[PDB]
Amino acid sequence: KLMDQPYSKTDFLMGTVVTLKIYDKGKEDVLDKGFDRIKDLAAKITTSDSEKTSEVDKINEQAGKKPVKVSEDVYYLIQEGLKYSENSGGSFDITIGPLTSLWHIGFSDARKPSQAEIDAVLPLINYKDVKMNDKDQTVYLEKEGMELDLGAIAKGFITDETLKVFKENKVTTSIIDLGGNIYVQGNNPNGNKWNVGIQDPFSPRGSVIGKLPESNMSIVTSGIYERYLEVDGKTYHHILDPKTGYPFDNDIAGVSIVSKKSIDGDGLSTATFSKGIKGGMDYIEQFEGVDAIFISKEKKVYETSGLKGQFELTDKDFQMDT
Ligand SMILES: Nc1ncnc2c1ncn2[C@@H]1O[C@H](COP(=O)(O)O)[C@@H](O)[C@H]1O
Ligand SMILES: [Mg+2]
Repeated sequence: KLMDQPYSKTDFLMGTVVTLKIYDKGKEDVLDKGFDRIKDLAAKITTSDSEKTSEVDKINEQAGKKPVKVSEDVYYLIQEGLKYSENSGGSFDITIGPLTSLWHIGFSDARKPSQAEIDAVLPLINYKDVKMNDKDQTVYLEKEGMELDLGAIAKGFITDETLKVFKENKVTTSIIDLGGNIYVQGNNPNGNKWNVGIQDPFSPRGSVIGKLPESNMSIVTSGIYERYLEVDGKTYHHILDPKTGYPFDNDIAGVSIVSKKSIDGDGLSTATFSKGIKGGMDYIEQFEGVDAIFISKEKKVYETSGLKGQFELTDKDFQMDT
C-alpha cells in the first residue's frame, strides 16, 4: 500500500530545515507523531536552550554539587556519548561543553576565543569525570565548571527515535531528513534503491556532487563549511580537538558515514574526521557494516571498501582516486 507521492511535512528546528516523508497510504498522522518526538527529545537534550530548562542544562548547572535525575532518553543518550568517547583516539568527549560554549560556532555570538580563554577550559574536558547511577537514573559531573554537550550525537539519536516511532506505526517506506542526517527506509516505491545526495562540502546545503544508492541506512554528512566561523578570512568549523581547543585541520573537506544507525554515523564522525582522509578511511575499515565517502580539500573522492564503485559521481569538478 505505497503511494508514489508521499505525505510530507517540513519544519525548521535547531536552526536546521527538517523534512519527513512517508510513502505509506493512510499513515499521514504519523508525520505529527515523528515531529512531536523530535521536539520532545530536542527540548530534553539541547544546550542552546536560552531559558536553561533542558535536562542537560541542569546537569551542567549542578556541575560539582549534586547528581541530577534524568529521563530514560537523556540517560541512554549520555550512556552512548560516554561509549563513543572510549572508542575514539581521545578525539570525542561529551564534556567538550565549556570549549564549544566558548567558540559557540554557528551562533549569532560566534567568536574565535583568545588562547588564554581556551587554556582555561581544556583541563575541564574528561568524560571519565561523569559518574552515572543506574539505580537512581542520575548523571553527575564531579567538578565545578564542567559542561555536557551532546550536539555531536543529538541528531543521530533523534533520527533513530524517529525511525522507531515510524515502525511502531508500521511505516515501511520513508525518508527522514534532519539537515546533515538522512535515513532512507525501505526502497523507492518504483523498486530501485533510494538515491542519496552526497553533499558538496563547498556549497550551500542541498548542492550534491553525486548520488549513492542506499536502502534502510543512515547517511550522516560532515563538512568544513557546514556551520563555520570566518574571522580575519580564516575558517573554523564546529568539530573541535578537545586536547588542543581548535578545530581539526587535515585534507578532509567532507565525509558521509553510511551506517545502520544514525547515532553511530554521528558518533564515529568526530574520530573519523580527526584522522585525515587516509587515516580516517582505515578507521572506518575496522567497523563492520560502517562505510564512508571522503571528499578531500583538492576535490578528490574516496570510497571505503564496502562502497567501492557504488558512488555515482555527477559533478565533473570532482575526481575519484585510491
Ligand atoms: N570533539 C567533540 N566532541 C564532542 N562533541 C563535539 C566535538 N566537537 C564538536 N562537538 C559538538 O558537536 C557538534 C558538531 O557535530 P557534527 O556536526 O555532527 O560533526 C558541535 O556543534 C558541538 O556541539
Ligand atoms: Mg557528530
